[PDB]
Amino acid sequence: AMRQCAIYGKGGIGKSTTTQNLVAALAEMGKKVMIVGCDPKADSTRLILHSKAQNTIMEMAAEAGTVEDLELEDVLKAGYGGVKCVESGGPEPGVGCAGRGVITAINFLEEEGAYEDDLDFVFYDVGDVVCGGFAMPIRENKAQEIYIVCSGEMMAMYAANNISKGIVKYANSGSVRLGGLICNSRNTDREDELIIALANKLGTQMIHFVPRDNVVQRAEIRRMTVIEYDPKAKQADEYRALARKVVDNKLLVIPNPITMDELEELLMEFG
Ligand SMILES: Nc1ncnc2c1ncn2[C@@H]1O[C@H](COP(=O)(O)OP(=O)(O)OP(=O)(O)O)[C@@H](O)[C@H]1O
Ligand SMILES: [Mg+2]
Repeated sequence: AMRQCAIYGKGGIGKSTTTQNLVAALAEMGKKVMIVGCDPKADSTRLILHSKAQNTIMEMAAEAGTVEDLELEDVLKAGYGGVKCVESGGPEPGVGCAGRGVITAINFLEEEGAYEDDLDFVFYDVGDVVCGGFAMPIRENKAQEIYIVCSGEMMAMYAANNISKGIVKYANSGSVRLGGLICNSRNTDREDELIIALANKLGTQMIHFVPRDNVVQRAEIRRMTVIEYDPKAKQADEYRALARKVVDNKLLVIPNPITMDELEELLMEFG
């Protein structure tokens, strides 16, 4: 049955490249997936759809000026490995905040019957907060699992710890949990020991260390994932091991965050 996962983490650390490459690896082995992009600039489905950008629900509900008058085939397009793609977007030419844009997007999907019988995973590519609008990708009938993409810097780790605070302070005792820390590389073999040390302190795991490799940039100027553009690359096998690890994961925790006194100690021990 449908496991609903959501990717959180800091700005610019690699959530949409890790999400799309993980999903491509999942589709390659047989899993049936839907990516729902929860970012104002539609860029969560480009490497799967080979699109310039996908046409958002919030640019087909203000364009068509609807209330309840829009079709699912106009926002759910299939791409590589048969992955289904939805793009929420913001009121990006309009006015306001995103957040709520995700709410009037997975409610649309629910109403239009997008969550079908043979779907294995639904990945939401959200942002930096498990609060309100951006947390209804985590509500009662929604995502059970959260994976935080982070790295060796102070601000990526601080973001992981604060997202983790938002997960313990998820509304009422339903069941939104932390599945692990995906470390997206930036240094060498001391950075992985830093993320493992934070993870053990939060009560999770570093479910995979993703290397920094230029094939990623080569694949995406060509609008693809590394699994599609270059299946035999060592990096492709990195997202397939992350994909295997997420598929077998049974360590959904209710995290135990550290104080800023403690994160500074960990960071001081390293850089
Ligand atoms: N493993 C990697 N190897 C090489 N480059 C990478 C890797 N992971 C991410 N990148 C690159 O670093 C950048 C970060 O990726 P991306 O923009 O998808 O992160 P993001 O957190 O989703 O961004 P945002 O905060 O805007 O939502 C991109 O330019 C991407 O190509
Ligand atoms: Mg992104």
